[PDB]
Amino acid sequence: MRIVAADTGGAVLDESFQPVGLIATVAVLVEKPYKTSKRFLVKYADPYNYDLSGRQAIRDEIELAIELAREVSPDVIHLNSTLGGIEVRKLDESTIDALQISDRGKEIWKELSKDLQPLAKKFWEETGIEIIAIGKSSVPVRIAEIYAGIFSVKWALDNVGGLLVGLPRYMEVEIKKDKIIGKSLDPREGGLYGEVKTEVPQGIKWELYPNPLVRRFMVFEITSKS
Amino acid sequence: MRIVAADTGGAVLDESFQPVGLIATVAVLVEKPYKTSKRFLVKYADPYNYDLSGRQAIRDEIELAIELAREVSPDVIHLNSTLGGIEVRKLDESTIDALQISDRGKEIWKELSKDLQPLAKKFWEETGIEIIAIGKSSVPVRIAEIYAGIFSVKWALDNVGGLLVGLPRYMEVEIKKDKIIGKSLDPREGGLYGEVKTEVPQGIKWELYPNPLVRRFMVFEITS
Amino acid sequence: MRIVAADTGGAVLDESFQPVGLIATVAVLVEKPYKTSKRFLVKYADPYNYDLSGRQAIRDEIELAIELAREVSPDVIHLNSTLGGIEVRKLDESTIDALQISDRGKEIWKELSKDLQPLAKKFWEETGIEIIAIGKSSVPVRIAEIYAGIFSVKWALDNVGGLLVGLPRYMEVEIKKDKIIGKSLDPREGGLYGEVKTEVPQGIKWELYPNPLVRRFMVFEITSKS
DNA sequence: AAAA
DNA sequence: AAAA
DNA sequence: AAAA
Repeated sequence: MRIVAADTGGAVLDESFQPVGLIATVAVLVEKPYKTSKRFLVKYADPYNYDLSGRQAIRDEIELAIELAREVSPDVIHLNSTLGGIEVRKLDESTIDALQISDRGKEIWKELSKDLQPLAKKFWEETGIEIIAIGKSSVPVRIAEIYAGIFSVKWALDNVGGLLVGLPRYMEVEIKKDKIIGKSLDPREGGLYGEVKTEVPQGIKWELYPNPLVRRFMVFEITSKS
Repeated sequence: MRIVAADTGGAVLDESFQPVGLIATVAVLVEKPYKTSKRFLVKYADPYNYDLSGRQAIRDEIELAIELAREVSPDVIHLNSTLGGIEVRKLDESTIDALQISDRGKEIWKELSKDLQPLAKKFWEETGIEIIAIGKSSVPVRIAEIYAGIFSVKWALDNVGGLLVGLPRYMEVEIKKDKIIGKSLDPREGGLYGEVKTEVPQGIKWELYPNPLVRRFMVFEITS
Repeated sequence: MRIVAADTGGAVLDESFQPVGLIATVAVLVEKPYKTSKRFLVKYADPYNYDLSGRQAIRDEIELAIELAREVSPDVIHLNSTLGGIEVRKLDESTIDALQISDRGKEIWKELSKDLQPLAKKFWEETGIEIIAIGKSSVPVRIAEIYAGIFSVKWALDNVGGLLVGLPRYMEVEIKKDKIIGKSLDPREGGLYGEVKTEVPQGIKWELYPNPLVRRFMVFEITSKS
């Protein structure tokens, strides 16, 4: 099967490792063997003017996903929200309460459905393609998340005297002359990876290391040789 | 310590990666250093006539484990159900209510005890060996699960014009000229593996890749 | 950031892999890149006269961390307890009930607070350093745990006709000629490790293998050649 | 629910 | 809450 | 509870 998925991830961190704002929203097309993506879109946010409790991320995710989906016509869209695979077009207050989720999760999504449910309904009317909230269960979602990490590092390289990027969960990045590679650190996932072309700037040093306050998350730090 | 454990696993999947039915029930003997098994039994189900919500799996498991136990006389039997290590022979509705599990889990075992508890009682009487529901905690149970995976692939090799097999959680298989090797993909488990001798047919291609719908589960695909 | 963390870990096991008692309490200093510690303290317990239930451990940990902290003046102390990051000086009957932890945990810490809360208060008054119950989230706590493992093996080597050591969760140890190395087995953690100097006695053999009754925990076993 |  |  |  052919799947379009999206995720928002990558954060600017302050010096005590507290998130300031998110960076990259990515939509990816994933096909067999479901390890990477060769066709994807990115939209950068402004992390210094970001509402971390604003939940603009998922609105960005579905729009980018639909934009990619219109170009490549997948079998399904995977949205990063763990609701058990329920179709977003079937999302009303009735079906939300029946979900096996937290009370906070139910109230976040009753408010979100007001824009997203009509969006998904119209896209389905147009194409027959469902938008499903599968979240943690989805491999395409994890691949989008890996790419959000890569594009965040690409963003950091392009916008740096010092920057701390908090990567999405247990992934690493590698810097090469003409590209950035991102890989899951979890071998249980079966070797998920991504790769993006970019020019790596001069006069900067970088390091990748564990976030001391959030175990299994890495930090990518850029410093100027100044 | 010498342990017999059992598990059912491996599923035939349709073209949209949905499970059709389970394949292999395996009982293993596990001994020090507790990384693999050299002595085991397999039972094949019919995945095309299987009730996934039917729980013949756990019934198959205890029977097979008992069959193996009678032959190799272990210290204990491990059953793949996470109930905190309570003896199956001591499982009645009284002790079931006290178990710290979901009510769905409670209603499942109220039904199961009716058959299994007398069996465990009878088996304990004969041998002194306990049958304990330990599940996720047991390394022998995970080694059986890995073997279930290997045997599912063997099943795939024996019945292939094209098949998709969903393996148990995060394990890989490698096919060599005369055998199938299965390994946990989780280095935290400390290097669990299994190996089965089988004849590999000619004229086939196979591939192993992530189930796109079930993260950390792999798919084994084989074509003629 | 500079962090002091502490943990109690390592157990003597009987022949059927049941824990008899714990071995090592360690405080560690962790600095960038937050993968290991080069400065640490250990206190060994008597595993054969130990009350597993319990809580002499946390008392030892906070004492040991304060002792290390006085020497190295960290930014914060992490105690191995997952309470959401609440300062131990702020632990009273009111705030303990507000914690999203089990009813068992709440009644336990109302008892612990009577000794620990004044201790953290006095230390904060003196230095401005908070002692926080962060637990599972802290990389420094995980590094302390690894060191607890290493020191537990050192203890076994120094006190061994046969010993079984149950290590902390998913870590391995390597014996070298003049030292013991400990490593996390989880690559998602980003390569956490430790190293402790010791003399390896003669006339003994060792093996590392899975604890069959506790999945993802390893056993370090020592046997005499006599 | 999501984020580091 | 912690421990193997 | 188990299965992918």
